[PDB]
Amino acid sequence: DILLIDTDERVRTLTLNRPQSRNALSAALRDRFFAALADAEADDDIDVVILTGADPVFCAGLDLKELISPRWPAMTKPVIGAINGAAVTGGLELALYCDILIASEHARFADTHARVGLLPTWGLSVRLPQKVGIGLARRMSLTGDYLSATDALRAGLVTEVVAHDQLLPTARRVAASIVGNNQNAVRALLASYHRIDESQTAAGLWLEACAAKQFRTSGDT
Amino acid sequence: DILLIDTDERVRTLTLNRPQSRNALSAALRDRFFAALADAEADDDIDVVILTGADPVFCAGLDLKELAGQISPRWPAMTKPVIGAINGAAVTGGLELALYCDILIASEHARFADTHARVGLLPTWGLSVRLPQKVGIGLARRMSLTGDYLSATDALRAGLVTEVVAHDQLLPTARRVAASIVGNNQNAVRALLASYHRIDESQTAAGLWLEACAAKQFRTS
Amino acid sequence: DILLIDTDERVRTLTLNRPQSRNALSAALRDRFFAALADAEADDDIDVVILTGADPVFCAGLDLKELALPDISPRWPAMTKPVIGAINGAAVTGGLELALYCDILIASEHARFADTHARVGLLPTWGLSVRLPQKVGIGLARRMSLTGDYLSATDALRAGLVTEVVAHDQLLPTARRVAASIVGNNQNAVRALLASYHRIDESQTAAGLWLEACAAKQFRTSGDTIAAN
Amino acid sequence: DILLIDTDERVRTLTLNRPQSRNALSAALRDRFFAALADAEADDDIDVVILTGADPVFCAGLDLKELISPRWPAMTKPVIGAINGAAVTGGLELALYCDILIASEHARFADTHARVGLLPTWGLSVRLPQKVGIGLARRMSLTGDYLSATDALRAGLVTEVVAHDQLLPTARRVAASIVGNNQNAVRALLASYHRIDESQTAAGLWLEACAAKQFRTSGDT
Amino acid sequence: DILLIDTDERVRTLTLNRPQSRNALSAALRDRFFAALADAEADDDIDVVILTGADPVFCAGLDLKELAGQISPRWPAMTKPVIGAINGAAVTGGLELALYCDILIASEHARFADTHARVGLLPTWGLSVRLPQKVGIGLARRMSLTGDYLSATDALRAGLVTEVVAHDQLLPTARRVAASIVGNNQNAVRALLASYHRIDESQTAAGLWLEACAAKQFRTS
Amino acid sequence: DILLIDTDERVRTLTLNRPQSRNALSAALRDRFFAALADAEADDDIDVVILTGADPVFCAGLDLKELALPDISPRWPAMTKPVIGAINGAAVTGGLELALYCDILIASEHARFADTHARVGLLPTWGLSVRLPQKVGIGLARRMSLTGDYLSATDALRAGLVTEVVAHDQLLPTARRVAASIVGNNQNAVRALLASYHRIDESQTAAGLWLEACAAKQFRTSGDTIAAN
Repeated sequence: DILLIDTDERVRTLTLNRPQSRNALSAALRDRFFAALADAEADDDIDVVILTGADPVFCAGLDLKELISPRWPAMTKPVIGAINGAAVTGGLELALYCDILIASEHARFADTHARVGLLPTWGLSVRLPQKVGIGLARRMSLTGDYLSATDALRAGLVTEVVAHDQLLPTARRVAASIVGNNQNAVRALLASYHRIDESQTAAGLWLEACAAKQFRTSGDT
Repeated sequence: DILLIDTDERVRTLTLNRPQSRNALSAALRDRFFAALADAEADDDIDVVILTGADPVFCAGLDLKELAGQISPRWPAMTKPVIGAINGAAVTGGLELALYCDILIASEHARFADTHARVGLLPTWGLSVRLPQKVGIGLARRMSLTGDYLSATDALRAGLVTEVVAHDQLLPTARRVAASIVGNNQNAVRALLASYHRIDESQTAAGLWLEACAAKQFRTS
Repeated sequence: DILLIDTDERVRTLTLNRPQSRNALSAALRDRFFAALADAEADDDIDVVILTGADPVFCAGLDLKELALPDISPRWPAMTKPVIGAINGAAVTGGLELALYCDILIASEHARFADTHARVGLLPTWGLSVRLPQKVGIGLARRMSLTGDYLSATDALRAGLVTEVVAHDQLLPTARRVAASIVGNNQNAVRALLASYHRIDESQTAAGLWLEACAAKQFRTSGDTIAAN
Repeated sequence: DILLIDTDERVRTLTLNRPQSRNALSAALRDRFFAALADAEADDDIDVVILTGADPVFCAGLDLKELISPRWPAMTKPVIGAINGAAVTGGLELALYCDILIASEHARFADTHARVGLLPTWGLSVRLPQKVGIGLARRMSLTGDYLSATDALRAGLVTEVVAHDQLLPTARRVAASIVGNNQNAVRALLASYHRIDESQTAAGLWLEACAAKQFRTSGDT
Repeated sequence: DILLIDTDERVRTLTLNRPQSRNALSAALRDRFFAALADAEADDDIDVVILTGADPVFCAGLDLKELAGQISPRWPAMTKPVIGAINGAAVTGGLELALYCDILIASEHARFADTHARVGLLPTWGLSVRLPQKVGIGLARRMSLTGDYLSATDALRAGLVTEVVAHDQLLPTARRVAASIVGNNQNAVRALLASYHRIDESQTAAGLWLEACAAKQFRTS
Repeated sequence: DILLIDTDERVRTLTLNRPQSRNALSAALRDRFFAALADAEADDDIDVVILTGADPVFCAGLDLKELALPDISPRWPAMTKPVIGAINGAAVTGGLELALYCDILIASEHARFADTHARVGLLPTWGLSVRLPQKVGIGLARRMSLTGDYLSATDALRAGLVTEVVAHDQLLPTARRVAASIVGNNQNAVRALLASYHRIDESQTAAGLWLEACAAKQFRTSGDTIAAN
């Protein structure tokens, strides 16, 4: 019940559904989510994944009341992020994993890693400056403040800002455009994009992971 | 005829001229254009090159009708700035032509699109590398997978073009920018741009190689 | 006096104070500025640094009056404390490179950005050819570098060069508000995260920074060679 | 008849067989060779490829009397090079593609690209300094002189130098060691090695290809 | 007991001490060893660290028997040179321990091997990156796929170890090298090594990330 | 006189000629050597350059007698013509870096290699921390750098640092034979290929070279800071 799995015209929709916890990523939810992603990639009759949250929050990150390794699988099928509300810390990283982002007017983005005293391990310190710019990323990370939907459109984090009631329709519309194209070309091309992006981000992703472990180790002392 | 060549105040203007074929890059036009670029680079009496198309289309890409009866990169190393005056639609191969330019200035009528996935080809002129680097990851992947048009204003918002002007002011604006460059220290200008090109390829080389191998691999199947 | 140094609520403000010379970085000012940054990094009572200029100019670059073709090495030290650049006016050439060094930029409505290296006959050595396209985009950086024309505050905003454009008298207060909410954070996590950001950036810009320096060295060598004949 | 295809205990042996042309790589031989490689990778009951030449020459390179693009496919199965004799220019590049090299006492290595007035396009200028050292590679490439089997062992180009009659037995012995191991681990590990090597060589491979095209273009002038 | 710790003339000697388990890295031994390294790095009265094993085995790798009843990298950033005195077999995980050292000196009895493919695991301590970088591509891939032993002299020939000495001269030789380092300007020594480490990771970071992802991906299946 | 310049069969030989000072690179010698290389690159009648030293030493490095902590920028120019290093004797520190700059090394039986940077209290600026491990291996380079001990000609041979070790009186003749068979090649293809080799190497060493320079700048800064107190 914590993850809603929908299939509609070769589009797989994943909805984070723990709204009483701001859709926080518990161990059970993380397990089911990444398994769902792998299930979609293996599924021959699925072409596009849409990622969204149950209103009013997208994902507030990992469950803090409950409590690490990167688990997003290698995919040839596009994941569209439909950000219905606040994407915070761990949830911001989920959004950064996506190929295409689409925001509601009510979407907000924040990185509170430094506030809660933990260092990122899901590529934020690489992908955030990559997709919003260096200056803004450092401002977001160091302050912990919210970025607005309009500011996210101006910075390039999202491709479009739509009225709340048209978030999911807009996402299926883009998804339909992808399903209409040559699938083999689409997947080979996306695979190329991923491969190229991987070549550019790999060194940074390793440096992030080192900084995180060293911070944890230094903390234990 | 298919390529018009003008010289004025140390500025070399190259105009794609197959309006009945939407300035599509035929074998003939390619050989002229790339020979024309080498001509300008070798000419000390030339400091700035302006690339544009005959109205209303900039370049519809490669002539895929000619290929139906029958593509490594050929853009030569240059120390002279190439200004793209995008007068209309720059699609697929024509988009890559635009991506090659150092500076892009758009008409109100200018629009951009990648239809590689519609026609079952993978790019070989740096699109999967230059497009994300110039319009952002999210927007680039949305353009490549849907095949939809990006407008002039959205190209301005995303950083693809440096300016959007009234249609009859397109080339006057381009020649004005050119005049500023022609106004500066040419040794410094050429040494600086050479450094820019040097630094850029130090960052895109690996990606360009991966794009090429993906294309070859895809052609093979 | 040519450099104003203020401390308030764990925030160190550095003000370039040669207004009669448009805050041009003379030899004496470069020595004191880079010394000031090192102090801030070494001072345990400092968490955030604010860099700004005395009105109406932020910084017009190197003092070209007081200097064969001048070769100037980069001196900006490694830091774990964030540096906020409050761009109050014109940031030109060398001053533009000072701004690109900053972690966070906040622009006045009067802020302007320009690169006149090609116009005076020198190649950059403080990271411009690497950082400028990194932060404003490739097309915009090359247009700026080759023309020498000014980039406005609002154009800089949509390009990503600055995070915010505020009314002129709100510039410093905005810079201090951002500083305060950084100061209000976990300082171990802040400095560990910024150190990480710097490391990742360094691993991405190193090759470029070297190629810039070589191109500069190679350009000065020709210039002297030509001049001596 | 120009390529000998052998299958023995899950080991696929490819023998270049145009000894009257020093096993030169004609168009027909290149077509059959790379198809053979792809056939071996797709073959489920094949674990290892052994590459060798018909005595007394390994491969003298491309057929010059007859007359370009890299065609070596992505593989998860190990290719062992059994160098029976002279590996020259194009043939040296074939040897450099292999995962493991084993030399006869009669094996020799030479790069005559500069002598015949053509620039390499199969990774020599990247892989040769990678596997024999920078100083030796530049000496080989600039002079065109032969490298001895013993000097190749001292430089790291080959892993072992055996008596001529034990070249192929030694190769099948190593091949048998690989067939004896966990295949899934072996292939995943080799795939990792290839991926890592690709990240380090991609930028160079693209720069080589550019230098080659620019040399061809400059030649036409 | 499982890890002996000696201090002599500003040299810190770390001796793996589970000879009944062939110095296999159990959970206990790992925690001691990596804590011991952090101790040495923090101690200003220490300039050089010597890593060695209790005869006749250096380190048989991780204790896979302990794991049978139940592995991210943990080697900390150091400005002090770590000398590996390989006294015997350095296998798999123990090989990676050796690969971490700045300087390797081998006994006549020292031998090296990678059995990751025999036991169905993929490396996580940098083997697929450091092994090829230190013994060459061809030799590294032959070692990883066959699981065979590389001898001391062949390790000397390939560049893995800087020297091979008589067995009773192993540690005297190591302390002699250490004494030369202890003899130099320590600020310069530590600044230089820090630069070496910096430059090295600038070249291996991407590869280390790829190794980690390959391991995780392989574990997943 | 401190630099001997010979031309024979399209081969330019450069001989470091300060034997009484172990061919130490003084300010005057550095100026003339790097000027000589540029001439060779510019001379259409030259195809190959040979660098060697007057016996018994190849080069003992920078003249430390004639010089706060000295900062020396890299000056080795971009070249499309191969440079053969005929290592006749000791190549120490700075002289070691001269050798690593060469495309091809040929060692005398008397050739020795050492790095004494750590011993005299300076960090390298001519590419040692990047090129030395690139050409002799990581373990061997670090052992060399941290100890300052000598590497012998034959040990250098098996490590890959030199392509060949010959009898002393055969050194130059060997270097000329290699040169002659380069000269006997297609000179367009030779220079296009070497230019390509250099470009690929540059794209692999740039980041490292920048990190070396920063580490050196950062080390000198501390050294002066400590000394001034």
